[PDB]
Amino acid sequence: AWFEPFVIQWLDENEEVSRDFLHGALERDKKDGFQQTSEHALFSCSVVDVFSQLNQSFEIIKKLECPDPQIVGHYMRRFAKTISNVLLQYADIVSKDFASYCSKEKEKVPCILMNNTQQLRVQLEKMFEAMGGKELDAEASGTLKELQVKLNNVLDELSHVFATSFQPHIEECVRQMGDILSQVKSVAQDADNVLQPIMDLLDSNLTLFAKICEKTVLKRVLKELWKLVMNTMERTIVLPPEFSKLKDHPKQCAVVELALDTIKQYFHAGGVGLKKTFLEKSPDLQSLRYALSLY
Repeated sequence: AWFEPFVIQWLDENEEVSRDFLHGALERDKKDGFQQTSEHALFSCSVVDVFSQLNQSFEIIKKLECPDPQIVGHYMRRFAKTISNVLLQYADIVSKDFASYCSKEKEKVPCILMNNTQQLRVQLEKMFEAMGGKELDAEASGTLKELQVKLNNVLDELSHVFATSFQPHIEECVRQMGDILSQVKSVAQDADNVLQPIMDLLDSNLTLFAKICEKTVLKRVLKELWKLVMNTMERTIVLPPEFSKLKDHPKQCAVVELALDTIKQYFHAGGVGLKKTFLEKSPDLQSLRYALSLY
């Protein structure tokens, strides 16, 4: 009845309380160096704190047993906003410092972050069921479904930026490749020799992201890196200098043709990583093969 407007105040504070707790969860965790929880809990503590709190909140709102589902609906409608903003602010804090964490001097972090942003998406949808899922209020859920979409975008953005972190490096190696390659005038060893420059990436790195990323994280990052590798090759060896800011200006194509299969294997990672159906149908690959054909 008129209990409703009292409670809605609690809800207004809860947002504020929650919103303050997140800062201290993150801040506690940032200082600690964003350790993944275990070897299998691939997310760090900041993400345990924020949800146990948000779930406490909900627990108590439920314990606030209430008959009128037009009152209940309204509580959830207000709560939803809380979740959206906390997560959205977890989203944003993380995205900020992200580029700054991307030194392969302390390289675990970026992954644990992207990891956490996904662990967000997880526990959310998991909270989406605590509140009634389908039966849940219309306005409430609507703004929750909108939250997922926005988290997704964030994940997509960190993966892009994370991969991008590697771009100057890859550009140098792909150089060292075009050089070595040139020197050729066996085909299956020329491949190995040419690829030595970029092999560190393909091997240790993808191996690392293998171990530490989450399925959804590894995908998005790999997809990214594959694009970097593919394009940098295209521009650095294949395209005429009139068509590349990377060219500071044969039979060798074969080499790059088996190279590609090799690389492709490193991005497939025994099916841990990216799939062949995908790689076989990647425009950046398809575009590489074009360039290779024309030249």
